[PDB]
Amino acid sequence: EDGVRKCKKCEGPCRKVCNGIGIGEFKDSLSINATNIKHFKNCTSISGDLHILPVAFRGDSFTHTPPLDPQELDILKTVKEITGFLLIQAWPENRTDLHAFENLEIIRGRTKQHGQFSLAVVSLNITSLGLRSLKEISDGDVIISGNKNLCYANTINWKKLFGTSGQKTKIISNRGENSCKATGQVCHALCSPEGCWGPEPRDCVSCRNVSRGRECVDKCNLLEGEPREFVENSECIQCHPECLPQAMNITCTGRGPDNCIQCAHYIDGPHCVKTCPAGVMGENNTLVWKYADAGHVCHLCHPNCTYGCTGPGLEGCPTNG
Ligand SMILES: *[C@@H]1O[C@H](CO[C@@H]2O[C@@H](C)[C@@H](O)[C@@H](O)[C@@H]2O)[C@@H](O)[C@H](O)[C@H]1NC(C)=O
Ligand SMILES: *[C@@H]1O[C@H](CO)[C@@H](O)[C@H](O)[C@H]1NC(C)=O
Ligand SMILES: *[C@@H]1O[C@H](CO)[C@@H](O)[C@H](O)[C@H]1NC(C)=O
Repeated sequence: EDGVRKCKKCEGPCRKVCNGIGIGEFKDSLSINATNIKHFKNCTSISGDLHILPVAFRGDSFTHTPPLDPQELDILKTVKEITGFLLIQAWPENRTDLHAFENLEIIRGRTKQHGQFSLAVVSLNITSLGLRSLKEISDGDVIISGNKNLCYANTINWKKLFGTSGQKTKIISNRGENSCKATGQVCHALCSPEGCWGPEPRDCVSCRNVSRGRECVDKCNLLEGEPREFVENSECIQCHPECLPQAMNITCTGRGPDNCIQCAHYIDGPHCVKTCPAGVMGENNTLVWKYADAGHVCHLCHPNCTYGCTGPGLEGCPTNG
C-alpha cells in the first residue's frame, strides 16, 4: 500500500522555492536561455513567470548566451507550482508534447502576459500538450494558437481547471477536429468526455470508469486478481494484507486492517493480525501477551503467566530448559 503520500519529506531531499524569469536573480533576462536553466534544478515551486522564447533555443550572441540543448528542459520536470504565468513560444520537433512540464499541477495567475494570460502555448511543433498533472489554472486566460500539428487541446473542459469567473480560452488555428478524429487522434475510451492531454490513458482530465495511481483504468480488482482493491471516489486501493481475499464478495469496506470481511490469520479485537501479540511493549509501558482461540480470536492471556502463554487462564506454563 502507498499509504504514505510524500514518502521521505516530499521528494529526495525536498521542496525548494525559486524566482521566475525577469524577477530576482534572473533580473533583465528575457527568456530561460542556456545560462540560467541550471538555477531551476531541484525546485518544486517556481514563483513568478516562466518564459521560453526562441532566443533560448537559438542563442543570443550579444548577451554571451548559448543555444539551448533540448535535453536541458528536463531540469523543470520538478516544477509543480507557478504563481505567475507560463509563456512558451518555442519548443523542438523531436518532442511531440510539453515534456519538461509533465509534473506541473498548479498555475496561480497573479502575474499575467499582457495582463490577460496564465497559459500561453503558441507556435509549437508539437502534436499533444502532455500537461497530465495540471489541475488548476487559478486566474489568467489561456491562449493556444499556431500549433499546426497539435490535436487533443480542444477536448479539455477548461472549466474544470479554471477558478476565477469568466476565464476566456483562446484555442484557435491548431490541427483541426476534422483531421484529428479521422486519424485516431481522439480522446481515449477509458478517458471521460472531460478532455485529455493526449491519447495515453495517463494523459487525462478525469476517468470515465475508475483510476489507479497515475492511470485511467476500467477494472478496480474488487472481486479478483492482484491485491484486492476497493473503490473510493473513483480510486482503486488494496485492502490490508491481513484480509483473506474472498470470492463472490469484496475483500474490504475500507483501507485499514480492521475494515475488512475476515482476517487471513488471527483477530485481535477489531484488528486483523498475523499472530496474537506475544510480548509487545503496550501503550501503558508494560508487556502485553495474548493467546489464540479455536476460532482464531486473540484473547489476553492470564496475568500470572507473564513471559509466555499457551492456552487460556492459568494452565500450562513451566518449560524445560
Ligand atoms: C467501463 O466498465 C464497464 C463495466 O462495468 C463496470 O465494471 C464492471 C467490472 C463492474 O464493476 C460494474 O459494476 C461496473 O459498472 C465496461 O463494460 C466498459 O467497457 C468500461 N468502459 C470502457 C471505456 O472500457
Ligand atoms: C537534487 O535532488 C537529488 C535527489 O532527487 C539529489 O541527489 C541532488 O544532490 C540534488 N541536487 C542539488 C543541487 O541539490
Ligand atoms: C457480502 O458481505 C456483506 C457484509 O456482511 C453482506 O451484506 C453481503 O450479503 C455479502 N454478499 C455475498 C455475495 O456474500
